[PDB]
Formats: sequence, structure tokens, C-alpha cells
Amino acid sequence: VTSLIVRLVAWSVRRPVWVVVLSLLIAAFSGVYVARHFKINTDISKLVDAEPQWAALSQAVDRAFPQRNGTILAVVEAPAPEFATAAAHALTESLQKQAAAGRIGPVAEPGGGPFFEHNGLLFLSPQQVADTTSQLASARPLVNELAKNPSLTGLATTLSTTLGQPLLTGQVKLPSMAKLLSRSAATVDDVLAGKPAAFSWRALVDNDAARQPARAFVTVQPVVNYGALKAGAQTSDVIRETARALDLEKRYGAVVRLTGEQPLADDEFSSVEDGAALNGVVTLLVVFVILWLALRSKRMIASVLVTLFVGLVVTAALGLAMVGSLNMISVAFMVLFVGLGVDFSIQYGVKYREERFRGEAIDAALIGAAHSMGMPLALATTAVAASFFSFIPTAYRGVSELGLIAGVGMFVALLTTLTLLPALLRLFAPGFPWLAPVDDYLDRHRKPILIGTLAVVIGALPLLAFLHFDFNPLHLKDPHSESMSTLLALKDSPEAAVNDVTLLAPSLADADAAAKRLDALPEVGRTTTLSTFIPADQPEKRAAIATAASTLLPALTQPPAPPATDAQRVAALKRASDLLGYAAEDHPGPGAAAAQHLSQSLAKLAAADSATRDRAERAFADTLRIALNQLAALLQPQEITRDTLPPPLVRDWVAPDGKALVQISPKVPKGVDPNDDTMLRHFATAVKAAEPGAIGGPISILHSANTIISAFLHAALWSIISITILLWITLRRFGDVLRTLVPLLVSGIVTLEMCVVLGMSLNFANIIALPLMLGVGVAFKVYFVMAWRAGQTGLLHSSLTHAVLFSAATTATAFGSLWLSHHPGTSSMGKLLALALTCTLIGAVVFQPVLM
Amino acid sequence: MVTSLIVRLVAWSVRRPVWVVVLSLLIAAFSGVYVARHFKINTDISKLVDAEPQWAALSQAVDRAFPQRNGTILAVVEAPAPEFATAAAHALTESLQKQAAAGRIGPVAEPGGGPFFEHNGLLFLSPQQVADTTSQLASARPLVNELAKNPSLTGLATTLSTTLGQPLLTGQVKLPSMAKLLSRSAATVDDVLAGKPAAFSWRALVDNDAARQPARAFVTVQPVVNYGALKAGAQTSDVIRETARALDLEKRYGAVVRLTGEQPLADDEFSSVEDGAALNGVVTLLVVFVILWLALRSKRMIASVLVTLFVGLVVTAALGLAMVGSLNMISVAFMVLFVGLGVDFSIQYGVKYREERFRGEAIDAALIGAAHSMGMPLALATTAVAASFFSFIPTAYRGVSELGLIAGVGMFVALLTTLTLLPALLRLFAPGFPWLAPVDDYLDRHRKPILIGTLAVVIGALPLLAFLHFDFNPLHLKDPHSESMSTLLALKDSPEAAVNDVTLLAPSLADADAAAKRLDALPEVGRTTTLSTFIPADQPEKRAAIATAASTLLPALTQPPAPPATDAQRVAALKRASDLLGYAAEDHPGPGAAAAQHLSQSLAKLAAADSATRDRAERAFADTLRIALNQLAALLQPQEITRDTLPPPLVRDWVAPDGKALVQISPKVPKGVDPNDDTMLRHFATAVKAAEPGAIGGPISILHSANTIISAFLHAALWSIISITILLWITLRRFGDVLRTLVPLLVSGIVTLEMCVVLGMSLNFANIIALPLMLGVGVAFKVYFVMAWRAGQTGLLHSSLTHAVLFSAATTATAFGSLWLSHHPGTSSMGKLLALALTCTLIGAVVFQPVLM
Repeated sequence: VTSLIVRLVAWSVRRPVWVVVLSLLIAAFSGVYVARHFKINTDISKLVDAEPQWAALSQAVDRAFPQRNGTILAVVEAPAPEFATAAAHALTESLQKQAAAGRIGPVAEPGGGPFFEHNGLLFLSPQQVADTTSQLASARPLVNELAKNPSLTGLATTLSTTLGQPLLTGQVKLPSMAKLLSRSAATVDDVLAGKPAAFSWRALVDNDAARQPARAFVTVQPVVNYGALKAGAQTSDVIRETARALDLEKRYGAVVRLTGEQPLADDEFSSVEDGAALNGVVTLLVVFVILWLALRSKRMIASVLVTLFVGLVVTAALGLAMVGSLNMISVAFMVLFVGLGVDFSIQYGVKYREERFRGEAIDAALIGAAHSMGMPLALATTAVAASFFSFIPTAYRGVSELGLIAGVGMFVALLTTLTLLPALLRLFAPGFPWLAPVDDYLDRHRKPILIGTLAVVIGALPLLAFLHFDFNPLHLKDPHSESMSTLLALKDSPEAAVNDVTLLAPSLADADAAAKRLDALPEVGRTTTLSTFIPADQPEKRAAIATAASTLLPALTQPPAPPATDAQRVAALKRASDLLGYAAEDHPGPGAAAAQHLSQSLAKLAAADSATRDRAERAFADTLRIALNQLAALLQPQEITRDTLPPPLVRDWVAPDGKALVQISPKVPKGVDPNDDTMLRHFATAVKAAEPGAIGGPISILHSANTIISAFLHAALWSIISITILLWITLRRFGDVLRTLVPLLVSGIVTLEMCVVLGMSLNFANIIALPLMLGVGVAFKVYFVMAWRAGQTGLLHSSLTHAVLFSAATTATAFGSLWLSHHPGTSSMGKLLALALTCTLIGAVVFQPVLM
Repeated sequence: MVTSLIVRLVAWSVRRPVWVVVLSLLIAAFSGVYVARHFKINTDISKLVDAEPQWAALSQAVDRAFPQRNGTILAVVEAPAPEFATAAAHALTESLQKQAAAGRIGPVAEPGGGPFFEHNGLLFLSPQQVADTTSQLASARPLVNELAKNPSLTGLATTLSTTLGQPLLTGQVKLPSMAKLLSRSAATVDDVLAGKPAAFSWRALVDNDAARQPARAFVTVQPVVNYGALKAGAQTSDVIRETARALDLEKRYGAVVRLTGEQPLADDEFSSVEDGAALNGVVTLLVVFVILWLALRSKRMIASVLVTLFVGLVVTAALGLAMVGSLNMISVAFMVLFVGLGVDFSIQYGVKYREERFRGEAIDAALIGAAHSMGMPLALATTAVAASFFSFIPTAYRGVSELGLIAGVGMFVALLTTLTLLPALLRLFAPGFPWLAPVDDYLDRHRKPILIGTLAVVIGALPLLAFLHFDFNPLHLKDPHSESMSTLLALKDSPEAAVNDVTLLAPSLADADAAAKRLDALPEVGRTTTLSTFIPADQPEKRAAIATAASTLLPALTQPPAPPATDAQRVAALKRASDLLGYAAEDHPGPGAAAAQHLSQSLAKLAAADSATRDRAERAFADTLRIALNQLAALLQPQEITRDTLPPPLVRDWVAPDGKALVQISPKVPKGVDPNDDTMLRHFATAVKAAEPGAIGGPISILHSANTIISAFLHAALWSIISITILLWITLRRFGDVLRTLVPLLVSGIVTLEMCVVLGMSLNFANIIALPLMLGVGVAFKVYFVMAWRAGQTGLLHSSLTHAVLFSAATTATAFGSLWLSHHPGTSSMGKLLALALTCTLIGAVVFQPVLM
């Protein structure tokens, strides 16, 4: 091995110009080869390989319902549910205009469109339907005043009316109105504050839930042909354009969000690249300064950098030649190359600079440094390359592609350091007092310090019991990205299919039989099928609805109201405020404290401006005109049979043939947050134990984690075996193999032991750094044992001069570039690599009195 | 020259035995009498774990104000029907009441609901719920009237057959509406036909809110003010088991009484450690005996080691009680540790003498000769193993600070006991393996891979440590099949028992109300109870509504006694109801028709068995109706919500005589999550403790009592090696000999944790004592292994066995097996980790022979 390295350099020194014109030509073809098939792919199912079983179920639900995977989910958020529901209608119509032009796919609001705006009263239970119709029967006089009032002046007139005589008559009571007046006075104070609001008539009567931001969903399914186009900005962009043109949504108080399959998988990649174009170029500067520190020969630094970039282009050229696609995690190889690959040129470049000052000539300096850096560089390279190759045999294409590109990149770095650099180094013709007190302490006391930390690495050994794993990928995919911020927002929403698994069935009768088997499980909870949308006994409900509609609809459709002038408005506000004050003092009670709160607000609102009263009317009246439209539409349902359903509602639940999928939203108790590890694993593992054909959500996430766990466990077992055998081949002394194995063990525990002390959880992308630190762990023992073989009376003195820490400065610079990546998944990987490097560097200086 | 000092003590022991024999035997008599005169076993949970002087103030603040609250054993009276349950509490309560005032036990009461709650129970229902609850009973007046006048089977079957007859045809009553009544009667009727007990419960059918299958009735009794723990009367634990024993009506009421408390739950743990542990102790010696005969095969040698073993053990116990006194649940497990580690020291000396004597020497020269080669070895292993026990002394984990103390003096005795008594004893008296050939040949000729082939895989099994998990709650460590524990693990679902409620104390009732109402703001707090919560809202409007319902319901409830219908009319009234059920199902069909036909089958077959089996269903259907109507009679006359009505004891154990009001906080358990949930109870404890620090009692005490155990466990692991590493420095001054035995410690320390992931072991509290304690055994066996590997460096599987080590481990492994076999996982999992950590130095040393020596 040694002579082969000397021959390969002696040729490079023999024909220097021949190597340069050969390298730049290959550098040209590699640059040509890179651009002609450069591609970045952000598919999320490629970053992990599931077995053919799970692939059949996933494609079964997909090939049957080809749209389900591509359906966008557009959240529309407004301060009031009517303003949200009406904004859904305001936007559902615009997307419909282009769905017919092939611009997008079939648009609908699965939360509940007109089919739910009329028949939503039918989906209720048998008894509480009769209860809801009873309350709407006794409230006939209230809605009779509400459908006729001239809005804010009339709302203040129907207010002042009830506060005057009906309190004296003893019919209406003040404490009962507290629920209305407290929410009325609060909404009035918002308009006086200057911040937007909306008086929700729904949350103050029918709806018990007053959740803060009422939202409305509208889904656009993918275009039929798809395939994307440069001019075809596609369905994610179309929603952006239509809602932009509406502007009405700024008058509705609505914002349009998005999520789905492809917006997040593309947004998470963009989280890695925020700054990465600039974050990587400051690394080259930090490498440069450290590069100049090791070899302060300007005639050398330019030559060292040229070898760095030539091997860098051939890396991507050969990389795209054998993987085809540069995925999300595998794109981080470029940063790892400059950090680890430059080490080959720094370790070799300073020995040449050493030989020149030692007293060698042009021949003897290059081929003489190859005898020092011969099997060392071969050891370090194939050890690091064996670590990247450890994820190759496993079906983890996220790292299997990164290791393949990085592994062959380590051999293209040696071949560049061994030929191109000596050729350039041929054409280009080229004291530490602060370490003194450290080595005096160290060399006089590295006898028990070694025994000291070895006792402490056994002392903190129980800390490994608290070594905790992180299981849900939500933490590492940039939770503040646009698609992940909304995905996490609508987690606690019923029709938001965030956490429900989708089991497929042959027929609808089979799907209903499967739906009952699942509702028997304690964690399953809500399951919906196409038959779930046909209410049990409809004819009985419509009779109670028809009776409630015979007395309400005459009182709901009243003649229009007079546009009240401004003078009547201030009068209606002052006369409603002053009547609220006397109502709270003459009738003292729990609502009296709330009634006086409204008087303070109405009197201030009455004596306020004029623009603030038109806006306040819009927050009180426009919602009331939309709330009454929802009531008149809800009181007129129709028969619902399988053939009386909308066309797309069946297409979403039954494809050609009878294939009916069963979505299973988990039974989430109120305290448990809907996105935890404990219950979603319990749900997904129990509903799968029942029906093995269920995939789609937490079941696919759960099985994807078990694939990654069975991945890095093999790679960590693959590395050592491929490393130990590699060490035994080059160094045949087993006293030299155990010499580089005990430091790996010690350095391996402390990284895990510091994970408990520093309080960091090993997650997914964070755990990739453990198998890699074996090939980098031994590769630094190669550099370190050389800096001390020439002399070891000062371990930190010799380490600087012989340029080993400078080697680490380059590598730590690379690990720090993945640390500052905004994307918390990549930022969690670079944190482990760098912290494990420190536990190896310090570990070496402490643990080399043993193993040298 | 510690070796020369050891010789002075052994050479003196030889030549003159009669001095040694009578000097140590007399001490054993003095030592044995001290053990019998002072043998105090405590069972309090606080003696096993300490806490800050601050947390002991919160514990005693609630205790001094409420002395009774600590030992109020909650006795569950569980019956098939709530009325059979609620009335079974009355039978038990009224009998204990005859001994509460007799001074036999403390004051007796029933928390779930005595007479005060059976009357005012409707006053605690919020204003709107009772408004609809009161109005519903008005429409059931004809129904309850037909039930009050007919508390018999024939009568019940008559009101049954009457409803299915005319009103079912006219549509006055609908058949589907009779779903709960028809389907759950058919279920209860089929139960009586099978022969198994049951009870139609008018509660879960009429009120219909909850149909929980084991109805439970609670009764809390307190302890006597002057608590003396006499023997003429077993304390309140067995008094409830004595009165309700002969009450016998509980076998007729249908309920058994189970008990749980604070002291009766802690003693069930200790008694679980001693299921047959007394037998387990005597069988361990027999196993060590067989190992002793395999080691020094001669009668006079075995009897020598056993006689000196009992002396060192009887003085360890006498010393132990002389400086700790307490011999709690963990401390009592030292004797099995002694028989393992004590015979260990003698196995070395016995077989070294034997070879050295049989190598061509006299007895007197071999006793003093073998003490040379085993001076530093036995001295190192002794203090190094005892330095692991002593690592728990400074920390506040008194369950182990007492065990580590008694075990430390055990090793310092077992050494001295072997060096003097064993030679002088043996001085008074006087006395080939071919199956290792392929195994030793393989390992000896291939130690190049096996060392590297495992040191690699140990590095490859390092990510497994990321899946090592800590079990935080002591409930798993608790013995689950004891009667007191099995009840507390069943009361997770019941709120009035409230097994995990933090108890915050406040100066005044207005202060506690301020603190109790405030705590409700936090999401995990749920229900907080004070005496002001016993004052049911502000409901004279509920007096007006209930009084109106009483004027029409009570006259229909107090009917004249029905003449007991004869037996011949019963088969009539049941066949009349059955054939009517059959018709009512098919001619007027509906969803209830499938159940109406079902009852008809079960009802008809009930009428065709026995006159006794009919009377059997009467005790299930009718005797329940007596109490179901009796419950309603008292429940309709509620009286006032005024503070002064609250009985004397409710004021005593809820507010304080000083005025210190107490808040009990039951966590908001989401209906899906099991109430005894590890993560969310610890979430509830931290939120309550952070908002109001004065809270202690339940989850907070259990949560914090673990944090101090983790701090004591982590210190001992650090304190063990520093004691051991400095000790290795001193004995063997070659640092190449300190690191020689320290690297295999690190290696053997990881492989146990890595196996805890492969095997799947969790690392609880008792499971974790083995981590700091195995640091001594790790360096102690590398002392034993290295001596066997002086003359026989090749064929080391041979040498380790014949030169002492394997018969030594067989005494240690057997000792750890006796801990493994106990019932209490707080002593049965400690034996599993120890034995599994021992196999990583018995194999780890043999594998790492080149690194050792």
C-alpha cells in the first residue's frame, strides 16, 4: 500500500502540467455532467423505503381514489363563524370558475357546503332535533324583532325595548341576559379599541363552543393530468391568485391558508435552503482562514483550494450519475465534503511545508511526505467512507443516497489530494508560548487525569438510563413554516383529516362492517363512511323541521328595514345605554354587573365618532344578516338517499366499483393534545391490530419510524465491523486494533452521556451522527497519533505544529454549517456531529497515554 | 505491608486455636442475644426515603391539624346493585358505630353518602339539572304508584303484563321505549336462571347515567385518639374484618368488604417480601452447601466454613441493629447478601490453603502461607465491595443508607471473621476436568477475535442505550396482589375515594376558597373540594321545586303493605307477562320487539323451575325495589343548605379547629386516560405545586420522593468509583493496574445497559441499586479472576474454576437468585439486575483476559 502511494505521487510530480490539463478537462466534463442532469427532488416517500406489503396498501387507496393524495386543504379564518362560513362561500365560487377551465381540480368545502347548509339539521340525533325545533319555535318573537330592525339603530331599539318594560312585566330576567350582554359589551369594546372583531350570534345562542378563531375549510383536488408545467403554476398557486383578486376577504376579515401533501414536502426543503446558499460560502471563508493558518503559503493555498473544488464538482457529477436525484437530506454532502475532504490536503500540505523547512528538494519533499501520509491517509479515508456506506445496505434512501455520494466523495478527495495537489505544489514554488502552561499541567499530570475521566465516564454511566428518544417528526420539520403552522393549527378539528388513518374496503357494506369493528376499540372513536352521511331516520326529523319552518319562515323573510339616519343611531345608543343602567340598579343581580358594563361602552360608543359606528354596525348587522341566511337555509332540508347525494361526495368515498375507504379520527380525550406520541401510537397500533389493511396516517408514520430505527441500528453495527476488519487489515497487530477501539468506546459513551447532561433528545436526523462518528473518530486518531509520533513531550504543542487541530477546525466548521440551518431537523444533526467531535478531540488528548 | 499485617493476625490464629474458638463463640452468644433483644421491624414508607426539611413541614402541617386523616382506612363495600351496595354500607356502618363510641376503633363515617347525602343529595345537583330531574318524576307518578303497591314478583309481573296489554295497543306507551327495562330485565332474569348471583338495579335503568358493573359503597373509619396497637384488639384494620365478618347480611346483601389504608397498605408490601422468604432463606444455604462441597470437598472443611459464616452473620445483624436499629423492607435483604459475599471470601482462602497444603506442605505452614498470597487480594475486594455499599451512606435514601451500612460492616467482619476463626478452626481439624477441553481450547487459541469481536459489538450496541427508559412511579414496584393494593388500584375510577389528590392547606376558609377556586383555572386540576363546597350552591329555588314534587310523589310512595301473593299466582303472573311479551313483540313490532321476545323467553322459563328460584328473583327484583323506593323517599326531603347543618365530623376533618381550611384537588382525568397514568399525574403534580407551593399529599409527594431517590442513586454511582479508584491507586500503585481493572468496568458497565434494551428490562428504583453496587463486585472479581490466572494463564476456563473463582461466583449468583424469587418487585427486580450484571463480569473478565492479566 505504501509503495503504491509513492508511485502514484512520483508520477504526478514527474508530469505536473500533464496532470493539470487532464484534471481541468475532467473538471470541465464533470461541470458539464453536473448541469446536464442536475435535479433536486422533494418527494417525501423517497426518503424512506417501505416493503412491498405497505406499498400495496398505500397505492390501493391511491390508485382507487387518484385525487385523495393531491387534495389541497385551504383554511379560511375569520373572527366569526358566519364571516368564516360566508368567506368559504365567497372563495368556493371563485375556485369553481377555474375548475371547469382545467386550471385546477374539483373544488368543494368538506367542512360543510350548501349540502350541509340545508341538511345539516338532519345529521343531528333524533331527540335533540325535536329539542332544537322546540327552541326555534319559542324564539319566534325574538327573531321577529331581529329580522325587522334597521340594524345597529334597530339592535339598540330591540335592546332598549326589552330592557324597559319586559323587566317590569317580569317576563325576561336580567341575569339570563348576562350571557348576551357580556359578549355584547365585550365586542363593542373591541370596535372602540381599534382592533377588528365580529359579534357572533351563533356562539351566543345555538352553539355551546366559543372557540376563539372560527375557521372554514375548502379543498381543491388535483388536476386530472397534472405533471406540473412551468406556465402551469398549479393548484397551490391558483388558490393564491383567486383569493388575491377577491379582496372581499379583507372585508370579510378572512385569511386563506394552505396545506396538503406537496406544500409541506416542498416547504420543509425550503427550510433547509433559507441561507444555505449564503451559509455555505461563509464556511469556505472560515475554512480559508484556518487553511492559511496551517499553510501560510499563498502559492500553496490557491493550489489547495483548486484541488478542493475539482474534486467537489466530480463528486456531484459522479453523485448524480449513481443516484440521479439530490434529495433533501442528501444535499448536505457539499458542506460535509469541504470540512472532511480538506483535511486530506491539510494533513498532507503541512508535511510538505515541513519537508521544505526540514531540508528536502522538489522530488524528496512530495514523495517523502507520501511515506509519512501513505497508509494514514488511506486508513482515514476508507474509515470515513465505510461510515457513509453503512446506511447503503439499509432501505433508508434519505441517507443511503447521502452515504453513496459522500462515500465515493472521500475516494475522489484522496485521488485529488494525491495527484492534483503534488502537481500544483510542483509548479507553484514556495513558536508557541501560550500552550506552555497548559502542557506543563497536562504532561506533569496526564497520569491521573486519564484515570480521572475514566472514573467519571463510569460515574455518569447511569445517566444513560434517562437517554430519551424523540418519535414524532413534527418537531424536526420546521414547525414555523407556512404548511406546518397550519397543519398544527387544525389538529383539533373534526373534518380536518390530519390524524385519521384511511382503511379501504371492497364494498360499502364491508366498509360499514369494518367501521363497527373499529368503534369497538377504545382509541378509535369517530369513523365516517359514505353511509355516515345518510341520516338514520330522516322523515321523522323533517316533520319537526316543517312545523318549526311554518312559524319561523314567515317571521324570517320580512320587508327591508329603513336606512336609519345618524341622529336616530346616537339616540338609540344613548337610550339603550341609559336603560341598561337603570336595569342594573333597579334589578340587582349577577347580570347587573354585566349590564352596567354595557352602559359604559354604549354611552362611550354613542358619544364617539361616526366612522366607528358604521364599523360597529358592520360587526353587529352584517353578521346578523348572514346568520339569518344560515337559518332560513337550514330550515329547508330534503330527502337524503344514496342516489340523492352529490356526485363528488361519492367520488371521495366510493371510486369505480364499490371501493369505500374508512377514515378513523382517533378518540381524543379533552386533556390529551391531538398530536402527542403516546395516544397516536396507541391508536395506530390498535386499529392496525384490528384491520391489517389500514394505512394513511399515524399507522404509516408509526411504521416509517420502525424502518428508520432498524436502519441506524444496522449502520452502527455495520460501521465497526467494516472498520475493525479494516483496521486489522492495514495494522495487523491486534494490540493496534484495540488501541483504536477503546477510544471509540469511551468517546462513544460521553457523547451519549453529554446528551443527558446537556439535556438533548436523540431524535431521527439527530441519530445519523452516531455511525458517522466511528469513521471520523478513528480518522482523527490517525491524525493525532502522527502529530505525537515525531514527538510527544507536549501533546498540545505537537498537535498545533503538525496541523491536526487545524484539521478539526475545518471539520468543526463543516459541522457548524449544518447546525445553523434554520430547519431543525438538519440543525439537530449538525449539533450532534459537532458535540461528538469535541468529545473525541478532548478524549484523544486525555486517552492517548493509553493508546499510543 | 498489609500482607505482613494480615499474617500477624493469621499466624497468631494458628498455633493457638482454643483462644480463638472460645473468644469468638462467646461473642456470638453476646451477639446473638443482642439480635433477639432488639429486633425492631418498621413498615412506614417515610423511613425508607428522606426529604428536605421544607417538605417535612408541609407533611406535618396537615398532619398536626388533622391527626385522624393519616390512618383512615377506606373500606369498599362492593355489591352487584347500587342499592344493594348503598344499603350494605349502612349495615357495616351502623355496626362499627357501636364500637366507635366504645373506644374500640376511631369515629366511623361513610364518605360517598351517609344519611346526610341520601337526603340532601338532590341539593348538590346544579340548578338546571334538578329542574329537569324534578319535573321528570311527576310524569312517573302512575309508574311508581304501581311499583310501590306491588313490591312482589307477581305484582311486578302484573304491572309488566298490564303495560304490554291495553296501553301498548292504544299507543299510550310505545314498545321501543321499553328498551332498558325489557333488555336489562331479560339479562337479570337469565342470570337467575343460570344460578349465578345478580340484581336488577333500578338505578342504572331509571336514572340511567352510569351502568358501572361493580357498584361500590365506601365507609371511612379513623383511628383511636390514643393509638396503642394492642393485642386484645387488633386495630381498626381487622375490626372491620371482624364485625362485617359476622354481620353475614353482607353475604345476603351481596357485598364483600375490602380494605385499603396508609398503614394496612405498607404492611401488605412487607408481608409480600415474606411470602415464603423464610423458606427461601433456608434453601439458599443448601445451594451454597452444594457449592461448598464442590469447592473444598471434605467434611471438616465444609463445617469449618459454615460455622465461621454463622458467626460473621450473627454479628453483622447485631452490629446492624446496634447502629441503625431499623430493619425495613430493603434492609432485611442483607442476610442473603452476606451468605453470598461472606462465603465468597472463605471459598478463596479454603481452596488456596488446600492446593498449597496439598502442594507439599504441613498444615501449620499452609494456614500462614496462604495468608501471604491472599493478604492484598482479600483486603482489596473487601473494602472495594464495601465502598460500594458505603456510597449510599451520605445520601438521603435511608432504605439503602441502612442496608449499605449493615452490608459494609458485613464485609469488614466477613474478612476478619475468615482470617482468624477459619484457620484456627481448620487447625483443630485436618483433612481433573475433561469437559473443558474443547471449550478452553477454542477460547484460548482464539482470544484474538473474541476480545475484538465483542469489544466491537459493544460499540455497535451503543445506540440501544437511547431506548433505555426509566419507570418513574413506585406503583409497579408495589406488590399488586395484596388485598390493600388491589383495592387502591381499583379505586382509580371512583372520585369520592380520590386515591391521588394533593392536599393544600390554607389559613382560613375564605383563603382556601380563594386557593381552591383559583386552582381550577389550571387545565389539569379538575375538582377541588372544601367545606364551602359541601354547602350546596344557593338553592332555595331547589327547595321550592322539590317540595312541589314531594306533594304528589310521597303519597304514592307510602302505600299500604301489599298482601303477599301466593305461589300459584306467580306462574300465572309470569306466564301472563310472558305470553303478553310474545304477542307484544310480533303483532306490534319494533326495535324493542327483539328484546320483548327475548324477555318473554327468559320470563317464561323463569316460571317453570322452582318455588325457590321464583323467590330467588324476588330478592333480586323486589327486595331491590324496596330499597330503590326507600332511597327515593329520603331523597325527596332535603332541608337547608345552611352552614350549621353540616354534621360535627365534616367540620372536623375538612376545616381545622384552628381554622386552617384544607383543599383536596382531584386531577382532571380525561375520560380516555386511565386515572393511574404515569405521565399525566406527574403533570398534575407539577402544575399544582408550581401555582400554589403549599400543596402536598399525593402525586406531589410521590413525584418529589422519586427526585430525591434519583439524586441519591446518581450520587452513589459517582461516590462508588471515586472510593474504588482511589482505593485501587493505593493498594496497587501501578496505574497500569488501576486502568487494568477500570476499562473492563466501563465495558462491563455498558453491556448490562445494552442487554437491558435487548431483553427489554426497565430500570426502576429497586432495579437500580445494582448499578452502584456492582462497581465493587466488578473490581472484586477481577481480583479473584487474576489470582486464578497466575499459574494457569492458558486454560483459563480450567484455572478460574479450580483456583477458586467459579465456586465463588456460584455463591454470589445463588445469593442474587434468592432476591429474584421474592414476590415484591422492590426486592425481586433488584435480584434480576444483579445476576444479569454479574454475568457481564463472569463472562466479561474471561473474554477480556488480555486486558486483565
